[PDB]
Amino acid sequence: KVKKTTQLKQMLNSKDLEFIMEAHNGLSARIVQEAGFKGIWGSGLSVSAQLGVRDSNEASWTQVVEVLEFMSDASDVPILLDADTGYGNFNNARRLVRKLEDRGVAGACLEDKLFPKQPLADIEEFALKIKACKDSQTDPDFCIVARVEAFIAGWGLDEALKRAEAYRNAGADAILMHSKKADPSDIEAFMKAWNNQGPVVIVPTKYYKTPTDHFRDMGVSMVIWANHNLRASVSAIQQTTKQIYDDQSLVNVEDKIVSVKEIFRLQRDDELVQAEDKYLPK
Amino acid sequence: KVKKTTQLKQMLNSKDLEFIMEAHNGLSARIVQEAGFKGIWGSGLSVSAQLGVRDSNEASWTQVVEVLEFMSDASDVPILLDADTGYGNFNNARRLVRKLEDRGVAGACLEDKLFPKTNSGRAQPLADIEEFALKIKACKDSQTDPDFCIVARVEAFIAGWGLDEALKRAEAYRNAGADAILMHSKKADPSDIEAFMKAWNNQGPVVIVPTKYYKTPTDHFRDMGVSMVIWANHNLRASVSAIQQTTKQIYDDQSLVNVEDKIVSVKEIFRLQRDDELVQAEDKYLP
Amino acid sequence: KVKKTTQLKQMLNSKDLEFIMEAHNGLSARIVQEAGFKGIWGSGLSVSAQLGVRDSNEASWTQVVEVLEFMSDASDVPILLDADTGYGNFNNARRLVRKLEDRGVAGACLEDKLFPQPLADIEEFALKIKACKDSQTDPDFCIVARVEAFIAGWGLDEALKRAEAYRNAGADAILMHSKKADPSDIEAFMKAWNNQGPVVIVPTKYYKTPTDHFRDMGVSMVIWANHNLRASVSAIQQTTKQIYDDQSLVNVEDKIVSVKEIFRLQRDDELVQAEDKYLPK
Amino acid sequence: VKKTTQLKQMLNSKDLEFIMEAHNGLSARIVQEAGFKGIWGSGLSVSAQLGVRDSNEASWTQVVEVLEFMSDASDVPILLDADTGYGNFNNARRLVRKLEDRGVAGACLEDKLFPKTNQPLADIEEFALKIKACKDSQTDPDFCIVARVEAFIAGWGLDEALKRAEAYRNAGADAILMHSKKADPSDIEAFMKAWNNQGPVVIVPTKYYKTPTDHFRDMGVSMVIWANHNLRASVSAIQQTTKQIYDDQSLVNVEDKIVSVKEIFRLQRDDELVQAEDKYLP
Ligand SMILES: [Mg+2]
Ligand SMILES: [Mg+2]
Ligand SMILES: [Mg+2]
Ligand SMILES: [Mg+2]
Repeated sequence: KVKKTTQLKQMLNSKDLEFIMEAHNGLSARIVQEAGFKGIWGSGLSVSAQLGVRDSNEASWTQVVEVLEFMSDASDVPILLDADTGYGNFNNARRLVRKLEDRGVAGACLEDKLFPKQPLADIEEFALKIKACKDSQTDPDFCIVARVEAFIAGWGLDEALKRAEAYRNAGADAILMHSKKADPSDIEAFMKAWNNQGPVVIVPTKYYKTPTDHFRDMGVSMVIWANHNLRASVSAIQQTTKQIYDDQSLVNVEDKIVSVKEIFRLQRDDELVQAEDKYLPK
Repeated sequence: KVKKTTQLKQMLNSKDLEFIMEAHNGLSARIVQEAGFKGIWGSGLSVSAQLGVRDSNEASWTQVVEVLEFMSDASDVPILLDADTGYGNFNNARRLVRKLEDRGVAGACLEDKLFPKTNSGRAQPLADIEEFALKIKACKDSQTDPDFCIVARVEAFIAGWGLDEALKRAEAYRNAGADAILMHSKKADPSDIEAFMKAWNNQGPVVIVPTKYYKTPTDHFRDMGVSMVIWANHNLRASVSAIQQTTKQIYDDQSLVNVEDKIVSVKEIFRLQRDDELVQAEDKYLP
Repeated sequence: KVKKTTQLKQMLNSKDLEFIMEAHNGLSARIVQEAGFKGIWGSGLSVSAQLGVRDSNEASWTQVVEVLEFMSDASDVPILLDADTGYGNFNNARRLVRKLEDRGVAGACLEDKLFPQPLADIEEFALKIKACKDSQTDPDFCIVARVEAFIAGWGLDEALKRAEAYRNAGADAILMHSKKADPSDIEAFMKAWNNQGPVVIVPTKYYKTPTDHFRDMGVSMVIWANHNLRASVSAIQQTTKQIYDDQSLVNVEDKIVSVKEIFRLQRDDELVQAEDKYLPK
Repeated sequence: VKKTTQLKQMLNSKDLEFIMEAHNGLSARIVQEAGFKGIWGSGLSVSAQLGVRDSNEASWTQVVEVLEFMSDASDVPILLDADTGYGNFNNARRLVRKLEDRGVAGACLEDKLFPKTNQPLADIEEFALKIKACKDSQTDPDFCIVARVEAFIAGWGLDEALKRAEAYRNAGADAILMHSKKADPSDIEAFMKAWNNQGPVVIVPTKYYKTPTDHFRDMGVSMVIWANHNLRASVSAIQQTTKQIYDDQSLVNVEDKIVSVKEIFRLQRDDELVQAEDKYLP
C-alpha cells in the first residue's frame, strides 16, 4: 500500500541504519526482495556488466531504464538507481527522473563528475541539476541522492563539504559520500564536519572490514552493498560453465544448483497457471 | 573470420557430437565464449527469467531480440535462439529471421506448438503439420544469409503423441528446409530419444536437450549419431544459487567480510567488460 | 486537471455524442489536442503505416506502446488505443493494459478476430475482456470491445450475441463496426441493443450519413479513424514530387508551415526558459 | 549495390546530388517512390515527429530505432543527422556500428559542444579524432561520415570554416557539410572559393532557397539537402484536416482532399503480404 518512493523516503530519513542490496535484472531484484532487504540498489556497474558493456555510458539511458522497468515490475520494495551524472545536462536528468517515476523506480543517485570524458563538474551546475530534478518530480516522495566525488578525485574535506552542502541545499534527499580508501577516514572526517545537515549514504566496498556499528555511531543513515550479486553470479557462472565444458555432462552441476522448478517459482509461474485455468475456456 | 551463421551450420552438419551452452545475457555469453564452448544457446526460459517474467510470451519479441543483440555483441561464437513458435504466424517468423541475421544471431529454433495458448491424460494438440512446415519454408525462402539456421523443434513426445507423430513431423520439417531437428522428451530417461534416432535413419542432423535425463552417458548420444547437445539452463540456475546465497549472507551478517573472498573481484568484472580496450582507445582518440 | 482515464470514461458514459480524432505519432497527438478534441484514437493502421509496416502485428506491441508513450507524453487528452486483439491471449492483453496505464494511455480497444471468415470464440474473448477488467489498477481505464460480426459476414444475431457477451464480461463500451456504405448495420444494432452499454462507431465507410443521425440513434462516441494519416501522406507525396522535379524549394516554401511553427509544436519555448533557469550563466 | 556504396558514390560524383528529408518509414518510402536517390534523416524532423525537442531528449537508441524502420522501408541510402554523436568518441563509434547493422548508409556529425552548459565550438582537435574514431571502426569501408562545420553558424569567420573543414577532411570525413544561416549563399560562395576542391561539399539551402540550383552546380557543390519540408508539409495537412473535421463534425469536407485507404495499403506493401499468406498458410 505504501508507495515505493515513500518507502525509500522513510529509510533515508529514518534515524536508524538502513541497508539496500544491489540487483541488476528482474531475477536478482526478486531474490533481494525475498531475502528481506528493504530496498534495492540499481548498480550502474552491474547493469552495464550484465549487458556485457562498459560502465561508461555505453548502453543508452533508455536501455538502462528498461532493465530497471523489469526490475521494478518484479519487486515491491524501492529501487534507488545509480544514474551516473544523469546521462547529460539538467534537461536529460529531469527527463530521466520523470521516466523512472512512471516505471515505479523510487529514486535516482546522481554524481558530480564530468560527462562524458581530477576536475569534476561545476558546483552551481550540479546544484542547478539537483534542483531541476527536484522541481520536476510529480511525486513529492521520489528521492534524489547526490553523490559527491570530491574525495575520490583527490580534493579535500573542504571540497567534499562545500559540495554536499550545495547539493543538500538544492534539495537532495540524501548525500552519498564515497571514498576508495581501504578505511573509513574520508567518511569519519566528513561525518564530523557534516554536522548532520541531512542523511548520509555510504558504499563500504573498500573498507568492508570496518565494523558496521561504527557506521551507526558516526550517525550514518544508509549503507549500500554495491555489487556483490553481480560478482557472486559471475563466479558461479564461470565455475559451472567450466565444469560442463570439461565434463561434457551435467552430472557435476545438477546438484550444486537451483532446480528448474525454483526458477518457475521465482517467475511466479503458478499465478499464470491459475490465471489460465480461470481465463481459458473449457 | 568465418561468419557465425556458418559456424553453426558446420556444427549442425558435422559428424561429431557438438555442444552449445546456455547464456541469458551479454555477460554470460562472454563467459561461455571464454570457457571454450563453440556455440551458445539462447534459452527462452533463461532469457524470460532474468527479465523476471514467465517463459510464456510476456516480453515482446523485440525485447528478446534486444537481450540477444547484447549477447551477440559480446561473443564471437554462434548463438542459436530459442524463438518459441516464431511469435505469430509465418509472417512474424520471417520478420524475426531478418532482425536476427542483422543482429549477428546465427539461427533460430522454432517449435510446433499452438500460439498463443487458447485452450485450458488426453494428448495436447500441436500446430497443424502442414502449417508449421510452410512457416519453416517461409523462413528459409526469406533469409538473406544462406547459412543462417532454422532448427525445427518437434513437440510430439512432449505433447503425448508417440514416435509416429514425432517422425512424421520431423520428416515434414526437414523436407521443408529445416537445417536440423530438435527432438525433446518429458522423460527422466533417454528412451524417446533412443527410439526416434533408431527410426530416423539419419535423414538429417538432430539436436537434443538432456536436461531431464542428465545421468545418461554422453557417449551414448554419440552412438545414436546425435549431431548436437544443448546444455539448456545451468548458468541461469548457478547464478540464482549464487545470488540467493550471497544476498542471504549479507542480509544476516550485515557485513561483507564473509563473502568478499568467495566472489570474483571488481577488476575481474572490468576485464569481462573489456575495460582495457576503452582505456587504450581513449588514449588514441582523446586529445 | 483530472486523470485522462477518467476523462475517457466520462466521455463514454456521457449522453452527448463524443468525438475522438486519429493521431499516429507524437506530433499529430499534439496537433489534435490544440484543435480542441477531447480525445485521441491511436489507430492501429496509422501507427503501423507511419512505421512503414503492414497493419498485421508486424511491429511488436512494445514498439507500438513506445509510439503511444511519446503520444501520451505530448498530450493532455485521453488516447484510446486500437490494440488489435490484444497481441495474444488474455495474459498478453492484461500485461498490455498494465503498461498502457503506466504510460498514461486512457484505454484500449480489443477486437474479437482470430490472432495472429470465423471470429474468436465468444466465451474465450469474453474471458479476455474480463481478465483485463480484473487486472487494471486504475478503475477508470477503459476496455472497449470491438465486435467484428458484421464485417465478418455474420448477421445482426451474432453482432448482438457478441456485444452482450462482451458487455456482460465488463467491457466499458462496444465498438460496432460495419463495412457498408450506409448506416444500416449500426441502426439495426442500436435498435435491438436496448442501450445495454455505451456504443462506439467508426463512420469511415458511411461518412455521407449526417452525424446528427448517430446522435438520434444514441451512439455515445464516434471515431474519425485515419484522416490525419491520409492527409499527411498526400501532402508529403506532393511536396516530394514538387521538390524532386523543380530541384528547388521555391514552389513549396509558401504551402507549408514555417520552421518556427515546428519549434512551437515542440514546446521548444519551455526548454529555452528552462536552460535559462538551470544552466549557470 | 550496397546502400553505403550508393551514398559514397553520390558524394564523390561529378553531378550535383539531392537527398530529400524523411522522418519515418512511411515518408522514407514516399521519398523513394518519387525518384530521390537518397534520404536525409533530419534530426529536427525525427525528434519532432516524436513530439520532443531537437535537443537530445530522445535517446540515441530511440533515434536508431526510427532509422531502422526507415531503412527497412527504402532501397536508397539514408544519411543520418546524428548531432555530435551523442557523447565522446566512444559513444560516436558505437553509434556507427549500430547504424551499419541497421543498414544506414551514413552519419553526419557536427563540431559543437555536447551536452549544453550555456559561441565556443568543439575543440577542433577532438572532433578530428572523433571523426577518425568513427572511420577506424567502420566494418563496411563505404559507410560515410559527413563532417558538418558550425564555424559560420557559431559566428566565426571563413578562416575558421576552412580550418575545421580541412582538419575534418584529413581525419577521414567523406564530405563536408558547410552550413550558413544567411538568407543568401555568400558564406557558401566564400568557402567554395577558399576550399580548393579538397573534398565533396554538402549544403543545406533552407534559408537561401531562392538561390538558383545551377549556381550550386557552378561552384562545384556535390550534394544539396532538402532538410525539413516533408515534416512541415505534413504538419500543414494535419492541422488543416483536424480543424476541418473538428468544426464540421463530419468527413464530407476532407474525404476528397486526402489520399485513400487503398493508397495507404499500397504504400505499406500490403499486396506483398497477401501473396505471402497465399503461399504460406494452408
Ligand atoms: Mg556507477
Ligand atoms: Mg523455451
Ligand atoms: Mg486496427
Ligand atoms: Mg541536426
